[PDB]
Amino acid sequence: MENFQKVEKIGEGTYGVVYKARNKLTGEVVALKKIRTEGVPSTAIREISLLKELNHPNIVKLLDVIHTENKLYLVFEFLHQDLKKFMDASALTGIPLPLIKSYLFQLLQGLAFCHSHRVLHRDLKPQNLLINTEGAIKLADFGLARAFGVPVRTYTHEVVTLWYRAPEILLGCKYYSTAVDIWSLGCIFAEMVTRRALFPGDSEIDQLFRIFRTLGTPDEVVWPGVTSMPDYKPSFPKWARQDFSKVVPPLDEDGRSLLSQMLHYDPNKRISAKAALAHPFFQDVTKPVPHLRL
Ligand SMILES: Nc1nc(N)nc(-c2ccccc2O)n1
Repeated sequence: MENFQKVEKIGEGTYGVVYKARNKLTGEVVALKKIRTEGVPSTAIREISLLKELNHPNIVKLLDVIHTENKLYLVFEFLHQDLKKFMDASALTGIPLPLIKSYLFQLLQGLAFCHSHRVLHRDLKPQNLLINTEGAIKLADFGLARAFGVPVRTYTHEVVTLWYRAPEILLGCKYYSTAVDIWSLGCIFAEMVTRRALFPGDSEIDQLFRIFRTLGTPDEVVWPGVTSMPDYKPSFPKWARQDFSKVVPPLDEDGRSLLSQMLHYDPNKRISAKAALAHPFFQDVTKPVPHLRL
């Protein structure tokens, strides 16, 4: 659009490509997400438009929902770096625990906020978590899955990230809950700590089995109703559960306890964002300044 002097493409998401752009007139720098065709659901436009009203320090502000020329663009406030890039940049030394704690605490505040407003993310991953020089971290692209639905393949063909998908989704549950976001965040927490993805599945079944090999194959005792899930198969191998001390070393017991509650199989037992904020792990939380190289 001629309203911008486009700076560059900065990444690609499940629901569309993201660009950095500068308003030729206002000079404002923003993130522009181009949503990908038939007739563009009218239901979704109003739903996504309602997200412009969300205001929280830990949620990337949705400035505008542009529906012109029969195209859909989301205009977001711009942050300079995503968590995936920061984790890669911090891979040699690791992100200091106080910063990991600060980021997790903030992310839980953002999730607690969205969930209380009946907004789910459903596709949380390091790539859509953004950070700034002031130590803040924010979640972007909330409520897109509920509004549009869910693709399967990108026009550019990009290996969809299954690494952060909750088990109930992988087992074919049709009715997601806020618990799926807690699961994704738990996976991200683990990754910040170990500097390695927790469950790096290559396929949907490999993703599920990686979860099973670590947390044990779920059964009716730990997850009532699991054997009746749409894609559950009695033929699934039965793996014994591992110890978290082996999963996220050298995280302390407060952190392991919190992570274990975020990774409960049963969405109904999985800790809520609000309850997580009260966990002892956050007793000494602070807000450190990250070492950001832009
Ligand atoms: N890959 C990526 N990189 C930066 N620096 N920002 C974003 C971004 C994505 C959505 C909303 C706001 C944003 O800054 N996305």
